[PDB]
Amino acid sequence: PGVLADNGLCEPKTPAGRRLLDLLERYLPALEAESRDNDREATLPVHLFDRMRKEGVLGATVPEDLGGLGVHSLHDVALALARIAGRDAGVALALHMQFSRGLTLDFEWRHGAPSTRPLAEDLLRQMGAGEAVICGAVKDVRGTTVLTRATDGSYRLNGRKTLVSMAGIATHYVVSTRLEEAPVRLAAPVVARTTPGLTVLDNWDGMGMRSSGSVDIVFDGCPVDRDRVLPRGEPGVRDDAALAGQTVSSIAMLGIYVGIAEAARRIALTELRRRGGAPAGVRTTVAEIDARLFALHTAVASALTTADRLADDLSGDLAARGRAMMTPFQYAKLLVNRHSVGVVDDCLMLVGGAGYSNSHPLARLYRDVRAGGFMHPYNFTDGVDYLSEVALGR
Amino acid sequence: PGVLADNGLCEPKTPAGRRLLDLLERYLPALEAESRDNDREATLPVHLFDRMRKEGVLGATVPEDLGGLGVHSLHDVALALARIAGRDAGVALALHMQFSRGLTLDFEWRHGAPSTRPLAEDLLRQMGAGEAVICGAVKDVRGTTVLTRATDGSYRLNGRKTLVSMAGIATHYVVSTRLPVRLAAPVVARTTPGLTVLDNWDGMGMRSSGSVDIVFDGCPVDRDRVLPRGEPGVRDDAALAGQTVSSIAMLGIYVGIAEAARRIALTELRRRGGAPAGVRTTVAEIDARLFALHTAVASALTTADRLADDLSGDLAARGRAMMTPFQYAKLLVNRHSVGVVDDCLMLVGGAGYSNSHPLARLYRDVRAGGFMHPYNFTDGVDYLSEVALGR
Amino acid sequence: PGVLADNGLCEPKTPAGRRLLDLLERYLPALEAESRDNDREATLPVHLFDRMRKEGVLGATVPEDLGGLGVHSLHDVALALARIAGRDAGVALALHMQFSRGLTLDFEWRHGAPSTRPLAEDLLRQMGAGEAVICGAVKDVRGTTVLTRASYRLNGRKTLVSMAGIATHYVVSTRLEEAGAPVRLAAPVVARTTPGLTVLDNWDGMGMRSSGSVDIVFDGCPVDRDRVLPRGEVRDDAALAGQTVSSIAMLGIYVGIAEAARRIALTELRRRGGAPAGVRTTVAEIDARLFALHTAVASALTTADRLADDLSGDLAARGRAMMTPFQYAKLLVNRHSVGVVDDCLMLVGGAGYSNSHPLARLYRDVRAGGFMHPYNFTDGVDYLSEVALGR
Amino acid sequence: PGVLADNGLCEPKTPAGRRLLDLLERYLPALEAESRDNDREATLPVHLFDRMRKEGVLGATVPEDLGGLGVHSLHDVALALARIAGRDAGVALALHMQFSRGLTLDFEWRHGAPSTRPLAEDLLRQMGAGEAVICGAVKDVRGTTVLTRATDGSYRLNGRKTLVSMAGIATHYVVSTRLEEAAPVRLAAPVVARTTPGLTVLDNWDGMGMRSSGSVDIVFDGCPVDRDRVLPRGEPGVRDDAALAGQTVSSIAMLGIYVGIAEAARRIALTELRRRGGAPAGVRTTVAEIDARLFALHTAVASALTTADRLADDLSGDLAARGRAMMTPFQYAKLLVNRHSVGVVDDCLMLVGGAGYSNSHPLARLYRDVRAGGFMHPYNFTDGVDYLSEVALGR
Repeated sequence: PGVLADNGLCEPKTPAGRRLLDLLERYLPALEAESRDNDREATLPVHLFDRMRKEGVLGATVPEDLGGLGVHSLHDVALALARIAGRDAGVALALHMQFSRGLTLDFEWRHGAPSTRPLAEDLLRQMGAGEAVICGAVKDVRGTTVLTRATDGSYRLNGRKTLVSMAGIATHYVVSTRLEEAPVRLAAPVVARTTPGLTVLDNWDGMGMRSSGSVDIVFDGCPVDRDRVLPRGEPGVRDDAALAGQTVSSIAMLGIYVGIAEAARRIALTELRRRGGAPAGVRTTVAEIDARLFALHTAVASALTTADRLADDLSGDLAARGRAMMTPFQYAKLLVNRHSVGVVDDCLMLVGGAGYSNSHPLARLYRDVRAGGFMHPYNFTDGVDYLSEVALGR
Repeated sequence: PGVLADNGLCEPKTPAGRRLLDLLERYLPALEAESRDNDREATLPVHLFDRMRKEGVLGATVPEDLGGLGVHSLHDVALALARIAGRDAGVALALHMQFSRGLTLDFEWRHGAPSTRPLAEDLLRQMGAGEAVICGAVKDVRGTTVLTRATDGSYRLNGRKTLVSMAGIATHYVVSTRLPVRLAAPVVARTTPGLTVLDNWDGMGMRSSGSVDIVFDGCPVDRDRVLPRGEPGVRDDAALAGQTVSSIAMLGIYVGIAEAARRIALTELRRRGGAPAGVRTTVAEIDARLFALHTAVASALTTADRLADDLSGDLAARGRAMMTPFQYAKLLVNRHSVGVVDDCLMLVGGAGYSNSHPLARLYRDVRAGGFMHPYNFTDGVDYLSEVALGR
Repeated sequence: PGVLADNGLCEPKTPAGRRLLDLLERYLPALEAESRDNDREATLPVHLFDRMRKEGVLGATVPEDLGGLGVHSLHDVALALARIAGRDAGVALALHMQFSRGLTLDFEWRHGAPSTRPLAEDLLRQMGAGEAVICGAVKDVRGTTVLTRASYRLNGRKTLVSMAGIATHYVVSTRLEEAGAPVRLAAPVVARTTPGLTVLDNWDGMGMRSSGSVDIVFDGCPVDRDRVLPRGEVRDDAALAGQTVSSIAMLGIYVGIAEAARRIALTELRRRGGAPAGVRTTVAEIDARLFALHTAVASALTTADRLADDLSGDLAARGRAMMTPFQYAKLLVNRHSVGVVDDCLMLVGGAGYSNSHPLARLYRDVRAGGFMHPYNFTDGVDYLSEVALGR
Repeated sequence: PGVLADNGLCEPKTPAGRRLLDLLERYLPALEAESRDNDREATLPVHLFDRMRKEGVLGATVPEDLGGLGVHSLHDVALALARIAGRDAGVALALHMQFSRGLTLDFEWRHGAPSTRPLAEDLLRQMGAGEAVICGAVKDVRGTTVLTRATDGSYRLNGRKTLVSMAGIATHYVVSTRLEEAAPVRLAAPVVARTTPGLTVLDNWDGMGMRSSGSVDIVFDGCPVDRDRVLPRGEPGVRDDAALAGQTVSSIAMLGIYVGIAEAARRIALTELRRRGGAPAGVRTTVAEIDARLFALHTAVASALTTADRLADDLSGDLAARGRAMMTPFQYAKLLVNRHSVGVVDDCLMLVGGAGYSNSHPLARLYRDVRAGGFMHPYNFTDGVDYLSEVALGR
């Protein structure tokens, strides 16, 4: 079972969560069997996603009322991602897109602007039904994404977004973009896969996370309904309450890297147990590996707890609610990006040359684990700015 | 308030615990005021202990039935120690001796061999009353401690123990010793003839903790006060549960120290205005490690508190299950608390290097943890690799 | 020019060395142009090796008398490898096979058993002429390589033999059990054209992909009665000198990779303008580590070059005296080059994570070091503690 | 002998250097004997300094022509300091004051403004003779040090300097200060005799380590300074990268001290472990790490010292770039030492165990001594980052 800990991401807190892990169990052997291939080929395992969608799994964070599995716990979500990542991190990183979207919409449905509340409800039932599969398209690429107002009211959308995981089998896209008018207001409109002007580019050549299908999407005069635009604030002038949402949609991903470090450790320990007597060099590494794992497990589970605590709690200063969620998140992230990578490095050096063959799982794991560092929010540079800002007053 | 965290030692879990922190609040300004002197002098602040003993504090881990404050939570104990250590770590290190003893006896009282069960009950009431003050004397010094039978029956005790904190103001001593060679921990009163307390405590930090040597020279021990428990060498993993309970709480201290150092460093930097590119990183790093410490520690304590009473199931495995998290946390703390303090120190600058300055004191204080059994780094590694590799 | 240092691998010490770097200069732009493809394909750049062999480069460590370039300096060899590795580390790792073989034979020619002395001389002229291309085949794979007495027939399988793609000969380290009286070890030279010899194109490394580190299976290969060199069987510390000479230069490669990574990251940051508080630290750390690597490595090379010819004095201690600095430097490199590259990568951001991007290639390439014998970390620890603790 | 390395601070490069180590040899056993006391007392070993001064050692960096020992090599100076620091770091930290001053004045004598050149020559002879003992007073303390012009012309000096090592037994002080007037605001380092009226030496040195070094505060209260002893060099705020060369020469040698401390710590830890017999799986690794880091320190440091020694005299070429070219390797080395010497000591301490933690025990002294370097300008971590990133990023 590996490194165990109380409040350290080992068992699910909620029975929804429990149900979800049980469902995953039947998919894991397949995920694992296919992992090498999907990695070599850089190929999203569409077939397995079909089975999962049909067996209710892509509906996991969809409330029970709307036909989903009603997993509301970021802890449990993270934990589920860790299990999957144990077998294939690419795939987890993709399911995350769905799972988090569930939650982010589920908040909108209960607490968003009265007008958008039913659209949220719509998409949620669609996800529960196995019909809708939603990706966020966030990162612009050398050219900012803009939608403007066409002649008859209706808006036309134009831009290019990069690193959209799971976009392979997407049916919708929530596209964060700025809108052009005096005022410059920003928005995240829902856009169907079948929208004319939309092309999915298969240019995903990542060193790891290859099975995740993090492809680019170009929008070229895409028609967007007058009603599907959700204008929320504006660029530059940022509000700390936005940080709550920002937290909810990324935090769960940390389970992935814990998952990878766990997997690497498992492989390395069995390998060593299979050699007999243990040299003075390895005892130390193992002890260090496990100590770092424990540090990861607990640091992460704590941040998740904080986030789960304020997930619904809306009373109190909103700006402070954001900060209060984001800070533990960013601490844990800083820790994971340092330690998961070290654990994997050390598991690799403990196994030896065989681990360096690209076919070998450790090789895959070493390439996969380095992905976290890059993810916003935040990389190290921003991470420092944010966390020093919070600490020093400004 | 510093670095805060859910399940990270910030607030007490139990109302006993909450009551305890409130009591401590009135002592802290004094503790802090005296810290520099008590440190320079290497002098246990006996006067402040008197007040605490009399205000019920030294009976914190004594059940309510027996007149104590009924703090049963290692989490809350640890947290209390962290607050105190914020102001003076030596003192915490000493109070730990009392607090942990409370718990260890409290277990004996409910679960120990039927014979010793009343002796436990006695001492507990005595501590609750502010009458008894108990220290463990564990580490032998170049010569193992042995009690033999005075050819009648009654036993005479002979040996030397080192680094016994709070021994200064002790009334009793639980003395782990070997007597097949069977091993035991008899209670021994301060007033026992043949007992000398040596004031030879010259540690680089934890100076106020009075970790003095005690020599026993043919000390009379009642036929009834000997508690023979197994034998040295052949170890049982269930012993690890007890071993865990009596040390784990100490980890709060180093968290306490790191927090303190952080507080100092941060206010100092705030007071400088614009913040150079060097410091932003160090601050971010400092806090991240703090967050890691808080949560890693609070987790181990949680595990410990969970199995504290839970006696059903394999006892060997219960020990392991408590000790392992403890050792992981301890490995982390010994690395990171020291780092945090180091970094806080470099952040503040030259001034921090004056012995009088609190950082200096803190930097010397923090290095103490690494040495504590169980376990240091070498044993730590052996244990944790053993658990991991099967053998 | 990157991080510069006196006695830190920045300029060549000998004029042979200087001549060598100048030759390389014309190949670098091509090497760099081809690097992505050669990497994606996992394909040894045979065409560029032909040009280099013909332009005298593969004879760099072949003495002047025998028509080679007479580069005798490990420092300079290392430095050369760093330049090349700057552009493609796979390629460097391949050329190393040639350069080191140059030196190892050149030692044999002057100091080896009188009998083998002309064979050495032969191969050396061959390499200088651009005719011979020599790989060592060292690592057995799940089954030890053995030659027996039929003239001898050779049977086994060797793995990770770089440059074996375009090899003409193979020195094959193996143990011998000539159908008679046991048991001695030897490194016979074996021609590429020998019947029973198959080169397997199964090189699927995560990095060092262009180096062609393929497997060679020998199946009853005929070896002359005269081409067998039986050396010992129980290890001797004087072997460590040879062992050192043939690997130490490789450390240049990782220095090369770290430098490359740094260059890329820095230009990328310079191109962004204002520099956030997080990056100033990382840059300072990156460069400090680089300076550490440069100087630690150049030092070990200096020690190796000092004892390269100096044969007077205790031979066992000569080995130790070369190997120990080597192992320190290797311990440092395998830790720091990887760190510098990790940090350069995180400084550049997402784009660095695209397999096509040079950083991604550099990140996968750099990890290779740690596996290389002698020594990995486990053995590395055993050796360096053994030397330190007496036994 | 410990961790050995070619170009790693093990033997002296020059015969003046060799001569200097030999002299030191007779003082080491005494230094070591007194180290615990001098440390507990926080007391500069004045008596031993007297013997050293009289045996010529305090004029080690004074040229032969002027009756000193003519040690011109930063490598060898650093190495000497490493030997001494092996026995008492406080002391080394004080001698450094003398040795570096020798060099910095030796540069002035040959290459400073034609007017100051004989003053330099004066002080050098004085140091060589065992008569003069010169400390730098650099760090202001909550109030900047200023000298103004007394209506007559002659200047009166006013301020407070901190952490001036060896000031205990000082005869002169070079005092870096700003001179504010009329503005512009020009800066200077005038020589000031110990006996100058208005000068008080405060014995308030309570460091956690380096306790024997006598790093006391000096307050100047309207001290009379000759019209001729003021050396006005540029002005604050607007810095020039050629100043970096001087700045390097006067601090770089100190790095030998921390190497010295780490080596000492290692020696103690290893003998202690050898004395225990069989070696557990935990220690093998730590030893291996300790030694690797020592090798790293040795070589990193000796490299920077070589760079420094190379440009010490070489004045042709871009002066601004000469400074940078010296200071950068120095700062790299410093960043490594402040990290690793502390680690090596930490690890040696954990290897020895509880005994090490007794304040009387040498490790305890060493652990408190080693942490001193991080604080030394130039540069601490914060500035170090700033400088090093500046050089790397263009600006």
